[PDB]
Amino acid sequence: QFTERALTILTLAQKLASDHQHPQLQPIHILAAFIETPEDGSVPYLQNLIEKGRYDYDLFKKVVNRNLVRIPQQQPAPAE
Amino acid sequence: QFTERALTILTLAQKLASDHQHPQLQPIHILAAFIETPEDGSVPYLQNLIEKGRYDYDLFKKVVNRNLVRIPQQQPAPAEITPSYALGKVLQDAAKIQKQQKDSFIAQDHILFALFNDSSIQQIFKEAQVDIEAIKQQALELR
Repeated sequence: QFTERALTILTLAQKLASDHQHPQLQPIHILAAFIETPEDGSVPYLQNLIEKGRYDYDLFKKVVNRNLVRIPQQQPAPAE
Repeated sequence: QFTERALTILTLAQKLASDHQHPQLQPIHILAAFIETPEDGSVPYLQNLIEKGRYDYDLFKKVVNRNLVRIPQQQPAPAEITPSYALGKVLQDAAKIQKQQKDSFIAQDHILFALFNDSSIQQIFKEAQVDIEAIKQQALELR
């Protein structure tokens, strides 16, 4: 399976799909989970493989958030 | 009856209606109290029952700001006419919550709960479930 770091983040993605009333877990949510928080220890978001790769981590966050807002809703029980 | 925090949130709902020139107080104004400040420490705004629960605080922020803009500008004299049955009910429900929670004073969380339990986005522009359990979890883990 997944490591404790990856499990934490995947668990978060699953949480986010249910929090957002979305019918499926999809890369939008997985990426959202991989935004995590402002802590620099967030290898997925701040000291990541993208920012040190010369690409804007804020950009990817904002696009994912635009996606999360626009995904169709379900009255929570149908989520995931 | 109320904690100082609960009184602050309710008071802000009332005074924000005065500042925004709004007539009868609505659930919208209590929601306005919730998003009254940028301080993250304000549970009603960023370290929220919404944000750490199920939904993006911005979703809710825009519900409220959209609604505050939507409500037309009134003469200052009626700007906060009355809580009416609407806020009466929220405060009474906050008291019902105290009874359920065995809490000696009304918490700002009881106001968050009671308002959220009664409330629904009034327009198609934003949607969110009143995720009662998520908001309770986050309330219970704080203070």
